[PDB]
Amino acid sequence: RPERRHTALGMSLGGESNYTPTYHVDPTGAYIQPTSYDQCMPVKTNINKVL
Amino acid sequence: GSGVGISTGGWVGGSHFSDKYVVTKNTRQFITTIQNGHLYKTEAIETTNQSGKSQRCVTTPWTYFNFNQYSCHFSPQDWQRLTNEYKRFRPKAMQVKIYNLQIKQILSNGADTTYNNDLTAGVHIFCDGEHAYPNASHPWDEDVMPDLPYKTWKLFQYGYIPIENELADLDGNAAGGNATEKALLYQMPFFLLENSDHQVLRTGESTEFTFNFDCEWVNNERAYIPPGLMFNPKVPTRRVQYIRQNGSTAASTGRIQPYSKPTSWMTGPGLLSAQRVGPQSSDTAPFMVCTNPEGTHINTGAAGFGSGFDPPSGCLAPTNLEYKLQWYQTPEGTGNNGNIIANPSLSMLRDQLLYKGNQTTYNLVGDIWMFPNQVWDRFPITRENPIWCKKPRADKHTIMDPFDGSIAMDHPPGTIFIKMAKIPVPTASNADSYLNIYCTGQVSCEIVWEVERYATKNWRPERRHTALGMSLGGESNYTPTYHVDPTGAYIQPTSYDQCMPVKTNINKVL
Amino acid sequence: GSGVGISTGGWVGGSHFSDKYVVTKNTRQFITTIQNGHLYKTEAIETTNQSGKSQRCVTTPWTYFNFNQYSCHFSPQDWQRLTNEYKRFRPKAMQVKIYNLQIKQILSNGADTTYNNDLTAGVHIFCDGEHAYPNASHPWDEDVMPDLPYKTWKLFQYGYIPIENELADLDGNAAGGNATEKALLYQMPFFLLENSDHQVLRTGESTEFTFNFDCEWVNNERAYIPPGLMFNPKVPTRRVQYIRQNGSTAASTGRIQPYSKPTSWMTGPGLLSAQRVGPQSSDTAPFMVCTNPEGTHINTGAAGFGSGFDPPSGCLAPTNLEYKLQWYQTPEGTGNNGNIIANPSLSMLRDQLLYKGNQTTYNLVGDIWMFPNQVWDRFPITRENPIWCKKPRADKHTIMDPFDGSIAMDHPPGTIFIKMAKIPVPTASNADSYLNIYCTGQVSCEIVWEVERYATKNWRPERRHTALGMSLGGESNYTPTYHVDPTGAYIQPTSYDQCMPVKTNINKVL
Amino acid sequence: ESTEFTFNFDCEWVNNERAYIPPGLMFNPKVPTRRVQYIRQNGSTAASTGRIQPYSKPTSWMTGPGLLSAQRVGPQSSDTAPFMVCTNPEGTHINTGAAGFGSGFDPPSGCLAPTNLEYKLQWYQTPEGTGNNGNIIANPSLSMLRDQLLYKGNQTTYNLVGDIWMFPNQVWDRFPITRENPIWCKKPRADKHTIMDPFDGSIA
Amino acid sequence: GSGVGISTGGWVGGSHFSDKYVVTKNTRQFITTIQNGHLYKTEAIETTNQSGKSQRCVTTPWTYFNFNQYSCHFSPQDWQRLTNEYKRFRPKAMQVKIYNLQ
Repeated sequence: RPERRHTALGMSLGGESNYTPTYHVDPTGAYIQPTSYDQCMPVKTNINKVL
Repeated sequence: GSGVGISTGGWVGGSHFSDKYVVTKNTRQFITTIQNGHLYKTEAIETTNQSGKSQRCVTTPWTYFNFNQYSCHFSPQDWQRLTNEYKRFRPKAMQVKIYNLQIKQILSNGADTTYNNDLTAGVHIFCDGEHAYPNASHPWDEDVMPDLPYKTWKLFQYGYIPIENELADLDGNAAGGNATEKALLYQMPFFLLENSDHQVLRTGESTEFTFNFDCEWVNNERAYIPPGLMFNPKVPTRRVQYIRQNGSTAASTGRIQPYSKPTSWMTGPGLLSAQRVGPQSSDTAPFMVCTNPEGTHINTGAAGFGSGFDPPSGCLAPTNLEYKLQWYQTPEGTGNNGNIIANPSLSMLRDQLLYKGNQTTYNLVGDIWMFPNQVWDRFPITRENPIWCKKPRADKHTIMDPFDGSIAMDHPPGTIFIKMAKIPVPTASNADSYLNIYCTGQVSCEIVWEVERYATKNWRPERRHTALGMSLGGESNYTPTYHVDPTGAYIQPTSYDQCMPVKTNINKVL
Repeated sequence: GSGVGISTGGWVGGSHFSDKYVVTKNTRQFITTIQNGHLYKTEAIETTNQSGKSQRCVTTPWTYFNFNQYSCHFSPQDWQRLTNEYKRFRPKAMQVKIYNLQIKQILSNGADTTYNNDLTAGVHIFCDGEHAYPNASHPWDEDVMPDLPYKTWKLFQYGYIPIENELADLDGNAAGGNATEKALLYQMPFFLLENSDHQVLRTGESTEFTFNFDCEWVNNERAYIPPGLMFNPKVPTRRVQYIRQNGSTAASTGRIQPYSKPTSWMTGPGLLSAQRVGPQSSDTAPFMVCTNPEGTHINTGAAGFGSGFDPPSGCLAPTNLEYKLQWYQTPEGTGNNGNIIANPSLSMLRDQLLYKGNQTTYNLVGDIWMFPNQVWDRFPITRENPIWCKKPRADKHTIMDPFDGSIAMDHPPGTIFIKMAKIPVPTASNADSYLNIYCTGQVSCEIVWEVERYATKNWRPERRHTALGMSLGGESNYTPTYHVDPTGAYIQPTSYDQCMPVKTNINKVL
Repeated sequence: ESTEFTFNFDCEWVNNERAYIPPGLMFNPKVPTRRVQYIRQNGSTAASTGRIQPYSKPTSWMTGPGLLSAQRVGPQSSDTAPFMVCTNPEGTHINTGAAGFGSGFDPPSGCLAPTNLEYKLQWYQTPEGTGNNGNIIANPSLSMLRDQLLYKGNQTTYNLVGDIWMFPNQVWDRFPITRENPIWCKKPRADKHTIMDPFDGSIA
Repeated sequence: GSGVGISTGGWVGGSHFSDKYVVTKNTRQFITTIQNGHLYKTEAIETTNQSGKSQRCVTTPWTYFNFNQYSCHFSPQDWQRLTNEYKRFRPKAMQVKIYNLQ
C-alpha cells in the first residue's frame, strides 16, 4: 500500500490577510511559523517498520 | 536437468530502487484457451444498430500478452516512492519470460468436468518485434496484466480491423455501382500469424524475450506559475501599449504597467468547440477523424465512418465533464460506479486557456491549433495510465503528444502471441474436430526504469502523495484503498488523487 | 540424474552428542493445501462477543513451517542426556531441506474422492530471513513440528494483524468524527508474499535453507543457595544495625549478627499485584499492554484494546495458580485435561520474594521493578518450550528476559512459506475457478547445538532426570510416558517434572 | 583573520520508521495456542481452566516506562514540573521545601500516553510567543511503540497503572522529534546511569 | 593575500542529499557585544518571590554559539525530503567556521 508522507497540503495560512502559507514570508516580512505539531514534520510517522 | 517434473523458472517480483535505475519485477499466472476453434474469421461487429456504426474485424485463434500500463509494473508503494522521490523516469529495458507451462486436457462428461495433464501438447509462442502484424495492444484496454500478483491473468483473443467498414459497406447504389468501393475490398490485407516463424513449447521448455526501449522521459515536476509570470513586477518595462479609439474613449498611448508584462508564450493547443453526440452505443466523441475518398458511398454519415478523437482539449482547461479524461478501475464498473475523472494537477503548464479580446471585453477562444511559442505539459499520468502508444507509420507527422498521456513509440514493445497448438482428432466426417486443451503458466515481466532524482533550492515543503489521501471502502467500509475486503476484494481508488498522478508533487522553476 | 522417479533426498534423523556440539537431525512428512482459495482477505476475528474484544487479521494463501520448540528437535532420550550431561547449550546452526515433493490432484465425484498425480504442478517456497514480512511464528503455538517422526505434519495458514482493531474500530461518535481513527486505517500496511522473489519447485526439484544463529546460552545449572547466603556465618561482621524507637522499645545500636549478614543483592523483578479478569473468552491476563493515542475512541475499554502480559511474575514466587505458566500437551486438551503447570525447579535464583518491613513486621512487596543489584535465573525451560522469540524492532529496550523462557532474537530463524501454485481452470464466467491440488513432501530440520559439559567439586550426588520420574497412561494404564498406547496413541507427560526442565540437576556455586 | 573548528560525532541513530501494530499483536490469530489461562474463583463464578483464545495471545513484551502519577504545582513563576529531582544532604536547612530545591523532571511520561495536556511536550515557535499564542503541542505520531499504556486488572476489571518503572521486556520508541527539537543533550559524568532516553527526544 | 580588505571566506549554504550522506551547509550573520562590562559576577536570580524558588548564576563576559536544533541545519524542504526518503539519520561530522569579522 501507499504510506503517509509529509505534504505541504498539511499546512495552514497565516500572516496579515492570512494568505501566506506556513514557512513563508508575510508582506511585512514576517516568517510564518507552523501552528501545529504536524506542520513541524515529525519523524516516526511516515515509514512503516515490521515489528 | 530438464523435463517434466523440473520447474523451468522461479517466481520473481518486487522492486529495487536506486538513484539512476528502478527495476520492477513481476510474475503472474496466466491462462489461455482455444480461440475460435482454431479458425480465422472476419465478421461484422454490430451494435444495437440504432445507428449505422459498424465494424469488421478478423479474429484469430491467437491470444496475447499486454504489459502496457503502469499499474502492472508498480505497486502503490513503488509508485508513491517513484513519484515522490524522482523528477522523471523512463523504461530502459524490458525482459519477459514465459515458463512453467502446463497444458491440460479438458474432459467433460455431463456437467462435471475433469482435467488431465497430457504432457505432450505444446503451445505456440510468437513475439512480433518488427510490427509486421497489426498491433494487438491499444491504450486503455482491459486486457492488461492484473495489478495484484496473486490474481490469475486471463489473456484475450487477438483480432484486427482489416478495412474501414462503411468504406467497404457495399451499400453504394444502382447508379454508382460502387467500383471504388470494391477496390478497397479487393486489396484488404489478411494476416496469418502462421506466416512467421515461431516457437512451440512443451511443459519442460520455456522462452524469453528482451526489449530495449529508447523513448522520451515522463516528467514528474510541477510548474508553480504560468510561463506568463516569468517576469519581475518591480522592474519597469520599456514597451508601449497603444489602444485604439473605442467609442467615446480616445486612443491612448502609454507604457505597459510593471505588474503585467507581455508574455512571449502562448497556450498549448486544444479544441473546446465540439461536443459529444448521440447515444452511448454509437461513437460519441466530439471530433471524428475519418477518411472519405472520392467515389465511395456513405449512407449513415457522421460518426458511422471515422473514429472519435478524445479528449479533444490537449492542454486546455476541461470546461465540461465531456472533455475530462475518465475511465473505470474494474471491468465490472457501470455508469458512475467505479469511474475516475481526471482532476487538475495544479500545474500551471496544464489546464491553460486563451481569451481573445475585442475592444470591450475578452472572450474564450474555442479551439486553438499549433502556433509558435506554445509551451505545455503532457497529461499528468496516474498509475492506471497506459505506458506507451504505437506511433503510426506515416510520411509526415506533427509533434507527438497523445492527450491520454501515453508515450508514442514507433517501435513499442513487441506483442507476445500465444495459442494452443491444435491437436486434431479423428473423425469420419469433415467435421475437423479437435482436442480440447488449455495452457496455464507463469509469465514474468521485468522492466528496468531510468530515473533521475530531483534537487531544489525551494525553501518550503512541497506536496507529496500520502496515504492520508485515501478513502475507506469494502463491506462495512473499514478497508482502505489498495487493500483487501474481507471477501477478498481489492479496494480500488475512487478519485484521481488516489491514483497518485505525476506533475503534482515536485516543483520546477519555469 | 534428476526427474520424476528419482528421489531428491533421503531420510535423516537422530542425534550425535559430542563434548562441544550436539547435532539433532529430524525429518517429517508434511501436507499443505490450498488456503483461502488463493486469496488475501482481511476479516474480523470475532469471539462469542460477550465482550468487545475483537481482532482483525489478513489471511494469506500461504502456509509455513514452524520449527520453534525443543520437543521437535530432541527426543526424550536426547533431551534427558542433554540436560543431565551439559550445563549450557545454544543452537549454533540450522539447516532445513524440503524435498521429495508430491503434488497430487484431488478428484471428488460424489462422496468418494480419488488422488491423481499430475507431475507438472509446482509449489511456491519462500524463506523470509530478513523479516520483511510479518512473523508467522509466535511462541506456544500448536503449529509446531510434531514430536514423533512418523506423524504427518499439517501446516497452518499464514496470517497477520494489520492494525489494532479498537483503534480502527470506526465506532467514534458524531462529535469527534474519528479523524485520527481513519488516519490509522489509511496507513494500514498490506503485505503480499508475491512481492518478493521465491522458488517454484516441481516434484523432481528440492530446496535448502541454512541459518546461522548467534544468541545467548541456555543455562542448565542450579543455584543451591540464594545469593543472600553467599557469606560465612562464623566470621563476625563490622556493620552496625540501628533500629529506631518503636513504641516503648528504645532505639538500639548494635553489631549485626554473624549468622545473618546484609545482602548486596536484591530480588529479580516481577509483578504480583494484578489478577486475571472476566470470562475465558476475553483476554484474561492480569496486565494489559495497550496503545491508546490521543483522539481515538475506545468504547469497550479494559482488555478490548491491548494484549495481555502473562506470566506477570518473572522471577517472583507464583503465589497463585494464575501466575504459574501453564499449557496443554495435545490440541485435544480441554480444561484440567492434559494441562501441565510449571512447578519450582528448586533453584534459589528462581521463585524469589521481597518483603518490605515496617517497624513491627514484614509484608510482601506486590510488584517490584528493575532495580540495581538484581540477579535472577530465566524460566526453567522444559522440552515443550519454544526455542526463540522475535525481539521487536524498537529504539530503546530494557534487559530481555521473556518470562516464558524463550530466547529473544532480533533475527530469529526465517519463516519458510509454502503454498500451492494456483492452477487456473477455464470458466465462461468470472468465477475464477482453480484446480484442486495439494502437496505432501519431506522436510528435514537439522540443527547444530553448542554445548559445554559441566565440572564440579561437589562431593555429593546431584539430582538427575530419571525415567523413574514418569507415570503410566493409556488404556489399561500400563503404558509409560513418552510411549505408545495399544491404540497407537503417544502418552504425554502429565507433570512439569516429566517434561524434564533445566536448572534442576546441575549445581553451580553462586 | 578567521578560525575553524571541526567536530566528529559518534552517537545513536534517529529512527524515522513507524510501528503499525503494537508488539503485543506480533502473533497469528488463526493458529491455536498451547497455553492455559487459569482464572481463580471470583465471587460466585467458579475457577475456570481453559485454553487461551487464538485471537488474544499472551505478549512477552511490556510497556515502556513512564510516570503518570504526578501533577504540576503552583503558579507559573515557580518551577511547576510534576516531579522534582532534588538533592538534600543531611544537615542542610531548607525553609521553602517542595520545588524550591531541585529541578523539575518533565515530561514525566516517557512512552506512556499523555493522559493530560500537562504531560504533552509543548513549546513556542517564536520568543514573542505568550500563553496559547504560537504554542505547539506534541500530538500522537500514530506509532504503536509510542503512547503506550498499562492496565492492572483486579478480579472484576482493569485499572490504569499510574507510574511504571524499568522492567524487563520493555520496548518503546523515542519521542517523535520534529524539526524544532534539539539535536543533542550532554550526558552527565557519573559512575552509574540507566538507559539513556531523554523524553524530549534529544540524543544524550 | 591577507589583510583588511580581503574577505576571509565566502558564503556557504544549501544541502546535498545522497544515499549514504546528507551535507547541510549554513551561514549566518552574527553580532556579539560587550557583556557585563568585562566582568564575572555571581548574582541571585530572583523571580516575583511569591515562592522561595531562587537561583544563583555566575555571569561571564563571554557569549557563545549554539548550533543545537534541527531547524537550524535543515530547511523545511530539506527536512521534508529527509523524513520522507530516509528511515534513519545521524550527524557524522560538523565543521564550524568564523570569518569576515568586523
